[PDB]
Parts: sequence; C-alpha cells; structure tokens
Amino acid sequence: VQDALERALPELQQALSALKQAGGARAVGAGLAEVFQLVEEAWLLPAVGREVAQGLCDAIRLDGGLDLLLRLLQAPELETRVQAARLLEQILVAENRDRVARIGLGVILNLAKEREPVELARSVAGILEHMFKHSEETCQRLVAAGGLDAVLYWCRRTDPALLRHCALALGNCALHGGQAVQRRMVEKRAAEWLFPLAFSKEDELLRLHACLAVAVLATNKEVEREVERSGTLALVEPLVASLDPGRFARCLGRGPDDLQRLVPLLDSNRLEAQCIGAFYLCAEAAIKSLQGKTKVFSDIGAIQSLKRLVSYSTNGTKSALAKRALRLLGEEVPRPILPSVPSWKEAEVQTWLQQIGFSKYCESFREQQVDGDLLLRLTEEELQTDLGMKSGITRKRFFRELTELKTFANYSTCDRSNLADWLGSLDPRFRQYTYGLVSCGLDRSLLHRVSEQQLLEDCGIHLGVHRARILTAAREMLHS
Amino acid sequence: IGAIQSLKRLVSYSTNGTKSALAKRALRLLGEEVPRPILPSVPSWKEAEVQTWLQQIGFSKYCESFREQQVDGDLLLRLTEEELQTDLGMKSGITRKRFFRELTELKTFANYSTCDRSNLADWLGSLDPRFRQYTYGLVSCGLDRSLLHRVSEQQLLEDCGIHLGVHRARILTAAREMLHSTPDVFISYRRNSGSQLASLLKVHLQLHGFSVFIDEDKLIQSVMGARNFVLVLSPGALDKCMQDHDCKDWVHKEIVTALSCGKNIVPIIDGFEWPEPQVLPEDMQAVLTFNGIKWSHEYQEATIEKIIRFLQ
Repeated sequence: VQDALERALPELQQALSALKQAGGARAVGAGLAEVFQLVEEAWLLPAVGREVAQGLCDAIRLDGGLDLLLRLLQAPELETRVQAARLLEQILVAENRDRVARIGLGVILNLAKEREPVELARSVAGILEHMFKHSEETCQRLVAAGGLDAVLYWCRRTDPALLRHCALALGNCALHGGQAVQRRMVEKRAAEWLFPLAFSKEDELLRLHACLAVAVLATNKEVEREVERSGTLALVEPLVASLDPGRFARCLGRGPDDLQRLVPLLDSNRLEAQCIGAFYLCAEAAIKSLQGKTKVFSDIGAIQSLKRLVSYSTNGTKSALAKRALRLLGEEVPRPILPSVPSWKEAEVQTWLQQIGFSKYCESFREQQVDGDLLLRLTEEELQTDLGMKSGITRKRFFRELTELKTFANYSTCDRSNLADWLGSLDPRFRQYTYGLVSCGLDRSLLHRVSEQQLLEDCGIHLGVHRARILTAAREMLHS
Repeated sequence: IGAIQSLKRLVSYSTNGTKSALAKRALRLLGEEVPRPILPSVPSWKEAEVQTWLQQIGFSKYCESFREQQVDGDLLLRLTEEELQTDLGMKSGITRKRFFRELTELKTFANYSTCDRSNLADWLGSLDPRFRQYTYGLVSCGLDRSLLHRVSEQQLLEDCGIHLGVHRARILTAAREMLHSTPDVFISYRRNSGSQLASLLKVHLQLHGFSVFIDEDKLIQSVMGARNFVLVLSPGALDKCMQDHDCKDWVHKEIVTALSCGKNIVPIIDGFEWPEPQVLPEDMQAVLTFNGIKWSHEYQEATIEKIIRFLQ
C-alpha cells in the first residue's frame, strides 16, 4: 500500500537524474521510455495505483521534471518529442495542470499546429483534453488561439484512440468554457465535426462522449438552433436507447466537481440532454452504489431531478434510466402522474405532493379537501391563511412546482377550441394560464374582446409582460 | 483594515489565474482558510452552492436561515425586501442592503447560458456593466431582444423588479432607440465498412451549404427528393449486391432507384477494386461506367473540392 511508493520513488529519482544527465538523441528517448514504462506499471495496480500515480506525478513535479518536459517539447528532433509528449499526456493530474497553465501554454500550442504524424497528434489531443479541464481562462486561451483548430482538424482522422481524446477534449471544453467559448466553438461549427464521432460503428465509448459534447452544447439556449441544424441530436436518442449503463459503468469514475456538471443536463428541458444525463447518472450511481458514497447525489441534488424526470416523462428511455438510477440508490421510485389534471380527485393530489417534495403539507390538503380543480385554481391568500404555508419562499417553490405541473397537463375535459396549443405556439410557458382562460368561459372566438383587467382579476395573470403579449397576440391574430 | 474579505472576494470572483493564485497564497500565509471559486451557472445552483456562497461572502449567520426555507439559485436570483424581512429573519435593513450589494456582485458574475435565448446580458453590459444584474429580471418574464420595444415602465417595476427609475428610463430609451428594428445530396453506403467515410462526406458537404440526407416508405422518396447522388465504395460495399435478384439488400434498392431516376451518380472509391458486371444485376451495371473519385486521407480538402466540382 505504502511500500509501492518506496519502490517507485528512488527509481524515478535515478531516471530523472539520467534524463538530466543525457543530452543525446537515443539515450534521452530511452530514459523517457523508462519513465513512461514505470508510470504505466504505476497505473495498473488494483485500487492502489491511483494514489501511487498521483504521488509519483507530484514527485516528478517537485523534481523539476515538468520544466524538463517543457524544454524537451521544444526540441528540434522528432522521436524524443513524441516520447516526451506521451509522457506528459500521462503525467497531467489535478495538481500539474496549474503549473502547465502558468508556463507551458504556448509550447503545446505550438505543437497544436504540427499535425501530420499520428504519434504527435494522438498524445497532443490528450494533453489538450487534460488542459480543457483547468479553468475558463485556459479554455479561452486555447480556443482564441489555435488549440481548437487542432481538435477540429483531428476529428477527420480514423484513429480509434485519437478521436476519443478529441471527443473528450470537446466535451471538457464545453463543460468548462463558458458563454463566449461555446459561441466561438459553434460559430466555428464544432457540433458538426462530432457527426462522424457519434456515428462510428467501431467504438461506442467514443459515440457516448460525442453525444455528451453535443448535449452540453445543446444545453445553451442561444445555441440550440444551429445544433438542430447540424443534425447530431437525432443520433443521441436511439444510441442511449441501444446501450446499457451496467456494461459501461467500468469504463466511465469522476469526482463530485464533475458530478455537478451532469445535473443541469436534466433541468434544461431538452430530450437528448436529459437522456445523456440520466444514462451517465445511472452508470455513476451504480459506481457510487457499489461503494458507500451515496450521499453525494443527495448533496448535489440529482435525486429530486430524477424524480421530476419520472413524474414528468413523455419518453420511455429517460424514464427507464431514471427509474433504474433511483433503484440503484436507496430510495423508492415514484409513479408517473395522471395527465388529466381537471379529472384529479384528492388522492392524485396527495401522490403529486409525495412525489414533488411537499409531504409536510399533505395533511394540509386532505383536511381542506383539495382536488385537481382546486389545485389548478390556488392563489397566494389561500396558501397563506387556509393551508398554513406562511413562508413566501415556500409558496414560491409551490408556484414553481405548479408551473411545472400546469405545463404538463391534459386539458381535454375542458378545452373547447384548443387554446393550449395556441398558448404554446406563442410561448411554451404560457400554457400554465390555460386553466386561467378556459374556466372564464373563453375560447379562440372571444379573446379579441378581453381587456387587461379581465386577465388580471379573473384569469389570474400576475405578470404584466405576459398580459401585454397575450392581449397583443389576441388582437393581431385572433381578431378574424 | 479589512483586506481579508477583499481577498476572499478575489478568490470567489476570479477570471484570472494570477490574481487568484496570489490571493490564495496571501490567505494561506494568514491564519484562515482559502475559499473555493463559485460555479458561475447561477440558475443551475442547488442549495449547497448557495450555502457555500454564503460561507464565502460572510453571511454564515443566515446559513440555517436558507436551509430550512430550501433556497436554491433560482430563488436566490429572485429574492426581494419582504421575503428577506419576514421569512428569512433578516430584520435589519442595513443587513438587507449589504445582502443586495453582495447580490449585485453575484448577478454581475453569473452564467445565464441555461436561460438566455437572444444574448440579453451582453446587450445590458454594452449599455452599462451594472445592468447585467437585471438580466434574470428580464429573461424570467419571457423577454428577449425582439420584445423590448413593447415594454413599459410598470412592467420593468413590478415584473422585472427594477427599483431605480434612472435605470428604468435608460433601459426604456435604449430599447426604443436601438431594439425598435427536400435534401439535395443523398449518400449511399455500406453500413459496416463505409460509415465513417459517408459521415465525413456528409460533414464536408454540409460545410459548403449542401442539404445532405443520411440513413420503401422513406428511402425511395429520399432518392426521389435528392438532386444528386454520392455512392460510398468501401471494401465490401458491393458484396451483398452480388446475385441479389430477389431484391433484399437496401444498397441494392438504392442503386436501382438511383439508376431508375437518372441522377448524377458520383462514386467514392476508398481502396475498393472495380467489380465485374456479370456478378451484379443488369439494371445496376450502369454504375460501373460513371467517373468515380478516389479518396485521399492526407488531402481530404482537395478531394472534397473535386467532389463539389462534379455536382450541380
């Protein structure tokens, strides 16, 4: 456990002293091959070699070997360049990236232009893959310079190991880039270069990481139009329907900082991003449930998002993956709600409260006898006085859940002229006011004679922007 | 003097590695803990990010005031005077004003990629870099750049929550003065050897504006709708089309349909020798006479240019 470090430290001390001593061509590459072979032997220990490899990379950093690699990447030869590059590919851990981001940027960026041999490119793609995981500043310095161009040119190749590093580099750049980095990637059409990486029938991990990069680019609202025009979203949904997370749980762990990146994939109301997030959180929930670290999903809060995915599902694949992810954890799976909300009695409202996280007020609704018709017509004052929900923040969380409910609702028992589809064609956040306008006796043939006070007092539209938009639309297109 | 809280603000609000490293080293040489950089996706925050933000900016006493109320980032971006005063136990207006100063500093440094459709935060920053704090005020009301010419002052006061009338007048004036204004190429391929080549052809043709389709109800109508035709000849592409008189292969159906149309067939040869006409059906022998284009992996751009020069 600790004696492997005692075996591997003085050997790397002698090897780095030999690398400092040698200044030729073949001896330097032989020393780099010896260091790289010792690092490869350090990778392959069962549940031991992780901390051992981290300690050996820290010892290489403290011996000044990182600056030695930065000087050997400036060497005018070709062989010792690819051995130093393949060694620097495996040395890069969570503590070396700061020292490489301070100094080493510009040297690796220079090798990003030299693209013709495969032995350079397969490792420089992995070095850029590691360097996109540092911060947003390093992502800006790589994308604004010729670092993104290297990956977008190397997506053309057929190397099954290089394209994995390219897909992971684009995914980690989309995760840790920001706004302008994603704008510069999609204006340079980085989502279109992921089409051979999401369709290649030789590797499936490569297609999964390509679909991850496509989904993370598709979680930005100013980006989704050109991603839908690219056509790489349509390969996401069958592929996730074709694979199994229990097989890919061994190849795919990550820390909690990367576990925080998979949660807004589910709360970004896109089908492909929710499928990718459900598949990855199911596989990594199998990972964290094999061990005893299931508190991380409750700390970050993906469990309530998976419950929302189960209770608000229109797709069988993401619902099955969310049910499997909640089954691999230590809580019960919820049931899909009945969409006919005006047809709800009391027990459906109680089940809805038990599923969305309002259990404490369950006995607050049973004594008051609230069904779906009273749930669709509930205001501030009845929550505050009659229901014992005195906190306005708790009331606002209840109105957010009521927005999520009245978006996903079947109004077939009350809507005469299909008003919900018109409200959705205006803006998909307007359908929550459908019950506001159907219960007042309105249809498509009357909205040209409705004022603002009738939308405020009777229909209950509290936002004046939405009132102005509904009045303008009802006077411009429903006047005939 | 109070430089420690400023160094904590420098760590928690950093976009530069140098000043953040110097502030972390300065807080490490002192006798307190260094903070972590916050996650910029504030509408993607759950409760623990809000708790960490409170522990970093100096609002520890109200941490248990936000955990019982279950405040996430979406409730943090939408918090007012009355909910601070009544629900959260922050009775002092000076403490509320310090919280709104920290909320100004937070909503300046925020990632709105999960909600902003038309890039409103950059417009608000181009007006004045203290306006981006109202970005969540205007995105959550359903507004974008194409609607702000029909917004009044009451909609900015009540709905958007802009309390300063100077900022309301500037936003209204700016919004009224500057914001007032069938496929073509079908690709046939073998689904076991010519998938990556067909995908790469589709990408390099959609880079030049060509509407390219990929993958008897839909495929024959896709051949009928496409103006051109590109055949991928992988090693083993015409293997299942040999002695296929019973019309079983999909590539057989696509080649027979394309020769029944009369479209511009451009074959793409990637290490595949030319087959014989007698092992193929007669109606698909005419593909053996078209001028094909070889594929070069090192010179792909000139090959795609040669493909574009042989199309409509």
